[PDB]
Amino acid sequence: MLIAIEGVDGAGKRTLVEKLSGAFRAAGRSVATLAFPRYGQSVAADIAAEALHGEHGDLASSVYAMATLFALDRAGAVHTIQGLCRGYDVVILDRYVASNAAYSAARLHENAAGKAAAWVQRIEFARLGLPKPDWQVLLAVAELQQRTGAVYAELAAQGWGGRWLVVGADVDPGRLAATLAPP
Ligand SMILES: CCCc1cc2[nH]c(=O)ccc2c(C)n1
Repeated sequence: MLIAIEGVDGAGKRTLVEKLSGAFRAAGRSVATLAFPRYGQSVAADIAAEALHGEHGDLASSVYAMATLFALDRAGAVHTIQGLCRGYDVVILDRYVASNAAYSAARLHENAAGKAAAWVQRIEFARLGLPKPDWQVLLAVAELQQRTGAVYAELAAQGWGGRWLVVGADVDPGRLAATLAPP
């Protein structure tokens, strides 16, 4: 069971990941968690973030270049993710492929139906073979942040990459857990 937690609010997602983990473990399930990008473990992620902040020449002049680097990080985790799914009942990912679609589309001033999102879907899911999540959970509601939120919500509405669930900060974790993996 592979669950991706998505959204624009990082502190909010983290708290959600942890409380969801606790709900599943209260039910007696084994849970592993993994956050993307894997800053500090993946040199591709690190380069991408550094570039975004002005390093590595003109790299951040291209939104695709940076999406590609985040995609390669995830590609380097395909094996780790499969191992986690064998070893554990529930694998929760704090941000995953939809994130790359939403942020990239937002930086390009595109929406969910545009070139960048479609490209992320082919590159990460078809070409690199990243496992499709069983659930993508959007934790809903800074011009960028807002644009990204909007792309996220369109992606959720279209069932991009699989089945979605949209929730607020008020969500009860045990209630969400029960919706996600009903006993
Ligand atoms: C930097 C260019 C657009 C972009 C792509 C991203 N992809 C991811 O997988 C995770 C985060 C992320 C962010 C913040 N921004």
